[PDB]
Amino acid sequence: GFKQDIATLRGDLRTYAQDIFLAFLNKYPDEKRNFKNYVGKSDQELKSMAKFGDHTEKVFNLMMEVADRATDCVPLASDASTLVQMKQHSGLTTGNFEKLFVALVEYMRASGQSFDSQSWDRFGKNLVSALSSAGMK
Ligand code: HEM
Ligand SMILES: CC1=CC=C(C(C)C)CC1
Repeated sequence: GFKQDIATLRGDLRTYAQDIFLAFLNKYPDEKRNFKNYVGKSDQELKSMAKFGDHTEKVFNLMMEVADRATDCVPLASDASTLVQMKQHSGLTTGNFEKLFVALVEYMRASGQSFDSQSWDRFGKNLVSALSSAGMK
């Protein structure tokens, strides 16, 4: 289930984080507008760039904490506020988070592995709901 999936992803997080974020950026290429250091790069090139691996690993470090602290895939209101209020998320709307979770569920469904992709799809929706109620546009 979801709790075990948090453990699996944490067991190889740097790699999962890169592969999932790359799936997100390739699936929705316009989402690179938020990450202009990443334009005109292959996946292998991005995996060589220090802030791509650093920032992506910190994104998924926090995403796993939020997941871990959820009840029935519903994140804490304090976690949604933190995500809204972050200055690096000034630009952002719930559409950006929706697309990130579409890509994460698709990755999970295409993997050889017994991830609970239904739980992750609900977590994504529930997180977008929470981000809306915390005041993200
Ligand atoms: C649950 C989902 C997400 C979590 C947990 C999260 C978390 C974080 C964290 C921890 C950082 C700081 C990274 C660092 O500087 O070391 C960060 C930065 C940032 N995040 Fe998010 N984030 C999420 C979703 C998104 C989405 C969907 C977007 C845009 C589509 C986004 C855009 C950014 C940007 C632009 C930065 C700063 C520039 C950069 O790090 O490249 N985030 N995020
Ligand atoms: C904060 C942040 C999120 C995502 C990335 C890519 C490299 C995954 C870097 C910046």
